[PDB]
Amino acid sequence: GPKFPRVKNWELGSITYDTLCAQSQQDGPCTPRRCLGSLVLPAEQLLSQARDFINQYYSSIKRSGSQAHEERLQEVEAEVASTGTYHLRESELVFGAKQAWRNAPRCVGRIQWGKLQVFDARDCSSAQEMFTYICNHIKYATNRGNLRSAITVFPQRAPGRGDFRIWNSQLVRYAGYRQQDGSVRGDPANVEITELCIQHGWTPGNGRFDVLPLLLQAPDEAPELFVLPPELVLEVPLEHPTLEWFAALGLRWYALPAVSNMLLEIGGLEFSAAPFSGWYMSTEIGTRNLCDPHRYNILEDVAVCMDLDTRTTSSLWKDKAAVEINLAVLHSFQLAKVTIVDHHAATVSFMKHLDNEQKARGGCPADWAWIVPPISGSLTPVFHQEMVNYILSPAFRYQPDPW
Amino acid sequence: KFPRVKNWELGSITYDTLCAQSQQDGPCTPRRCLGSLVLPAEQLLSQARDFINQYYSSIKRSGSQAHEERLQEVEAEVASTGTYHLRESELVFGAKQAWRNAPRCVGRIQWGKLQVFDARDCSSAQEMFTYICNHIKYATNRGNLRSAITVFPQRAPGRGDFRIWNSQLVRYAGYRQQDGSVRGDPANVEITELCIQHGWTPGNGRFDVLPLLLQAPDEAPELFVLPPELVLEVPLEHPTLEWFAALGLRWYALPAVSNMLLEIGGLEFSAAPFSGWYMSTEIGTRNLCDPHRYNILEDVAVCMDLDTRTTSSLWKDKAAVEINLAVLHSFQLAKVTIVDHHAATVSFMKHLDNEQKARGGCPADWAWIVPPISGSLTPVFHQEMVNYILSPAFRYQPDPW
Ligand code: HEM
Ligand code: HEM
Ligand SMILES: Cc1cc(N)nc(C[C@@H]2CNC[C@@H]2NCCNCCc2cccc(F)c2)c1
Ligand SMILES: Cc1cc(N)nc(C[C@@H]2CNC[C@@H]2NCCNCCc2cccc(F)c2)c1
Ligand SMILES: C[C@H](O)[C@H](O)[C@H]1CNc2nc(N)[nH]c(=O)c2N1
Ligand SMILES: C[C@H](O)[C@H](O)[C@H]1CNc2nc(N)[nH]c(=O)c2N1
Ligand SMILES: [Zn+2]
Repeated sequence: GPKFPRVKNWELGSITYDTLCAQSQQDGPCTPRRCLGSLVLPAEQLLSQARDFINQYYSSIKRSGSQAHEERLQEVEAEVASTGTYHLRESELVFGAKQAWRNAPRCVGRIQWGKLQVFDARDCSSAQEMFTYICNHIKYATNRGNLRSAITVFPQRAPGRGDFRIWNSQLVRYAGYRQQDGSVRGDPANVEITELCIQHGWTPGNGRFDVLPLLLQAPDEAPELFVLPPELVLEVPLEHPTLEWFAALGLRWYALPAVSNMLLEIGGLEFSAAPFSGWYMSTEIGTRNLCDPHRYNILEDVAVCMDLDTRTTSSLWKDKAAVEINLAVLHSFQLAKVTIVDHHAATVSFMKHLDNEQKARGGCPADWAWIVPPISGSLTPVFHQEMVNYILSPAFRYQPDPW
Repeated sequence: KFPRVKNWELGSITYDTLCAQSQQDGPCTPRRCLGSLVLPAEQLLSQARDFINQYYSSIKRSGSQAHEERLQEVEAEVASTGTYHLRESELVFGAKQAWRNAPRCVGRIQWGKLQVFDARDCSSAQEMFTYICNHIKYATNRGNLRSAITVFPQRAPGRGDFRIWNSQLVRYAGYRQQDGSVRGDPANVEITELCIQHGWTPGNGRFDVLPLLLQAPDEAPELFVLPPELVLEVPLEHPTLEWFAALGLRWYALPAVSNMLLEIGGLEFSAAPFSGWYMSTEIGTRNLCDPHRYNILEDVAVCMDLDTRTTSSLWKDKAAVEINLAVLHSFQLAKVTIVDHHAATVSFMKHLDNEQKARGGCPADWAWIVPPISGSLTPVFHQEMVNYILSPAFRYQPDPW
């Protein structure tokens, strides 16, 4: 075989070689001495990143080496020469946004990558206007439960000028209220953002599922607080298909997963606000959000209702309750006619995507620890699939909280 | 320099300083991570010196007379012969350290408790067999399982290796059928076929224990049947599901890995089988539910009368849990040592804390440490891990055929 990583599927016995990794222009955290694959967090410069991106764009429309390609390159360097930055054409932004999704190693939903609605909000000049754009995104994306993948792109970062930022990590989040006894009512993931919303004058609720308002920041201004109109935020009360008491627990989740604190980098340009959204894989809600010990932590409650023996690990009470909670999430979203995908169907699709990308680009960057679902890992085909992880650009990158 | 390591459930942070002790590169580079992939005198002398330094350090006698004179002996033997030999107590220390150092093992809380049988005076396949039988008897201990390793003679420059051809001491046959399907364990079709070719008369069951193919240097391997009385097995039944027992399922008590190489101070032990006890997910999830193994999920789901037509009924998940529960209940009933994945991962977290204090870190392979079901329900899911190769070490080796 070739001087490229060999990649094996242990269920099927099939082999591929990843040649796409040669295109990686950015170092990850691993070295020959030690693997750090499981850690959650990681003039001339701009111009070479820009050239690379324009080359990618022209290769994607099959015009590599043409005068249009050469003219665009010249236009970009003259823009940078005199202004220090450059700007993307509308179709370049569209291509770049889809490519950043395609390149995201942690996303199992990439079979959908070519179907992304790209809203261009590069004309936005105020917090109020960000709010309008965001409500529009939410309405389009939710589409009354027939969810449509989308991204809204606000103005890029500029030399010595402040950033557009959405302070919330998602467009929809539940409040976390720190109680006097030290415990938390609502989502403990969101204690800090809830605390900041109150400081900026939000009148807080007192429930387990209170939708947070948005803190939105335009360049060089304090952030401004905006409450989402409730009719815009689609939620799904959770019930179980056979266990009738489950509805009585008053659990719920929102329909729209919309990540809003990631930086979108395209050709050296940095879009510090570019919230994007798809639809849920059910285990995100049923396993992580509801059962993580540092989240809603409902496993014991549900096991008590199912009358399990919670005093001993070998009864597998945690496993049994987790399964029924995950089943409840699927059933309820299906009943409410809100788009959702189970972990079996999602991982099958990702395997198909792997085959697609092998043919199209000669590999696919994938982070095995994130792609493998948090329940039933080896019951899904991705557990048996070796994966190579590397950074490609355009990319979504985590960015530090602005506060 | 030193990697920051965070637990996302508790918010606690440590720094791994142990990784600086690594002398051997893994498969990753800054360009790409390959963490999910499954697979002369001076050089030997420095590995040997280092191991001896490790040894005298462990008994708190660094720089003592015994330490200086032992370094002399090693040097003299290598200068003269190009190799050397370990003393029994050194071998015992090195075997425990290789277990301690093994990144894919969730059972390492037990690392200091290991019975070491010195079999380096073995000169024939027949002798290998007696040693293996004794190991099995000792480790099994009527179901009260005890960790053990038996170390056969080291590799030598001149000649072929002592090798056990079987990947474990106890495996079930896999019989390829006219229709290309497999009866028994599909993971074992090749070794089954080798046994038949070396004169084994095969059974035709789903759980026929394989004979051993044992190899002394530069000889054809030899076939030995394990006396059935030595091989402890557990019939599988379910606490509430009566029909489960009638699936006729069983597994053997003793997990005993026999194809790995044990490397201690530059010396290589190509046959050095080791055994502990099972974590129940290995049997319940991987061996019985992998599609390329016994693949029983669908049969069981139908017995449970689940809706098999659609993934979103979570029929696979439901069936998998009940199979795992059956494994645990049946081992507990038969009074055979077993540990569930919640208990094992909780003890592994304790091991991590013990090692931080003892050594400043612990090499761990997240993809192998997190169990194949209910991953995020265990504490190890939320624990970042640093992977690297320390020596003494267990390592994979090519099949001898
Ligand atoms: C179409 C339906 C989609 C599904 C089912 C899906 C699925 C997932 C899942 C399960 C994760 C892991 C999330 C976690 O545990 O935190 C993830 C992460 C991610 N997804 Fe997708 N996704 C979808 C759409 C999208 C879209 C439209 C984008 C961007 C255009 C996207 C980009 C990403 C990125 C950048 C991550 C990593 C986020 C992080 O590091 O926190 N996904 N996705
Ligand atoms: C005492 C009870 C033990 C438990 C519960 C345990 C648990 C486990 C588990 C679950 C794995 C992953 C297995 C797989 O999926 O193939 C593993 C791997 C491993 N264990 Fe332990 N183990 C135990 C004893 C031992 C002992 C005594 C040794 C050596 C002296 C050992 C050395 C290893 C090694 C080298 C691996 C990686 C094997 C490979 O690469 O295939 N273990 N162990
Ligand atoms: C510290 C840090 C780093 C990082 N990369 N990330 C985070 C957000 C964490 C990751 N894990 C839980 C939480 N993120 C939860 C929100 N993720 C939904 C992803 C999703 C699903 C479907 C469609 C979409 F468009 C997006 C934190
Ligand atoms: C190709 C390859 C490489 C490698 N390093 N390894 C393998 C054996 C595979 C790994 N995964 C399934 C199968 N190994 C069989 C399971 N091994 C039992 C581990 C164990 C458990 C409890 C106590 C013990 F002492 C030992 C294959
Ligand atoms: C420590 C570990 O890397 C961390 O808990 C990861 C594991 N895999 C994950 N996978 C997904 N999809 N989402 C996550 O938040 C995590 N958390
Ligand atoms: C491709 C992937 O690395 C492979 O399926 C691994 C995943 N994790 C594992 N974990 C354990 N404990 N045992 C295994 O055999 C595997 N297989
Ligand atoms: Zn790595």
